[PDB]
Amino acid sequence: MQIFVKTLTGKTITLEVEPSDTIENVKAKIQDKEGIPPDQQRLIFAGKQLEDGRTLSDYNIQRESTLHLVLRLRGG
Amino acid sequence: MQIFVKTLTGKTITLEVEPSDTIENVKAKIQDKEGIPPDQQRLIFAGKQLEDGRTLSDYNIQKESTLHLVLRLRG
Amino acid sequence: MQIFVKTLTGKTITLEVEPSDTIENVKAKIQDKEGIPPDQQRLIFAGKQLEDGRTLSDYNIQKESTLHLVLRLRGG
Amino acid sequence: MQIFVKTLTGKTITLEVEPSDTIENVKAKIQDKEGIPPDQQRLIFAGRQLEDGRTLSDYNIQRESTLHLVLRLRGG
Repeated sequence: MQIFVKTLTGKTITLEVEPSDTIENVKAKIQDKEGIPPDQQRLIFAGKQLEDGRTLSDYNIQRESTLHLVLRLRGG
Repeated sequence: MQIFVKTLTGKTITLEVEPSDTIENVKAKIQDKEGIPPDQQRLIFAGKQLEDGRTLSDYNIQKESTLHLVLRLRG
Repeated sequence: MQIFVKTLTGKTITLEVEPSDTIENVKAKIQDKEGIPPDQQRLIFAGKQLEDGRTLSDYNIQKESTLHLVLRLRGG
Repeated sequence: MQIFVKTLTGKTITLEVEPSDTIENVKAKIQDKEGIPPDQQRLIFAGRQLEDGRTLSDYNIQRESTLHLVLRLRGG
């Protein structure tokens, strides 16, 4: 299924995922499509920060759902 | 001065701040107004999570600027 | 009816409602007021969570009653 | 160390625990001291529901800290 990942600055990317995928996995896909290290990533759904161990099913994330990406890097 | 803190769900609140206010000071004011504990908060500007010991001016956040608030039940 | 929905952290949210208003409706008004997604909230009264579907009248909730709000983390 | 668990109805209960005790471990202690099944307990600290797999030290709950307990309403 397709889902959208957006930053608060406007960048939007699409990703083929499964309801069984973990947030960690999603982060890895974001790394392949955008080169952003998972460590500097923070996925958000419904204003809540997401934890890596859970799956998209757990958060009730359906197809074409939009996930928000925020970067986290020391100093900037 | 005043700045706005918005959630990704529609809510928006205004805060009276000073360029010299740190991010943690802003979290404390959000707590005073919304009751959200500062450790559960994560403030965002220019697409990135801000750091506690930094001031608003360090990030060039000015009057009427907009910060976004996301929650993190750190656990 | 003006009731009060209070978080355990000191925040009070007043709301106009009616005896026939069901639980999900109260959550809807809560969203409009504070933006918190309805599925994200757990309403409390008489020390216990209020189930989806019953109205305020089914719990004898009346004018100026106080309901506590807490967020369920698993999906909110 | 001691910590206090309080219900919204005013029931206060003292528990003996260790910082490394999991929320689930704490619920077992509540059941043995009060008879409430863990599946029906919802523990809270600073307005947020605690995860069963995490420990008290994870939420930095220390000696004499106070938690909240709301019951799982199956039918009322």
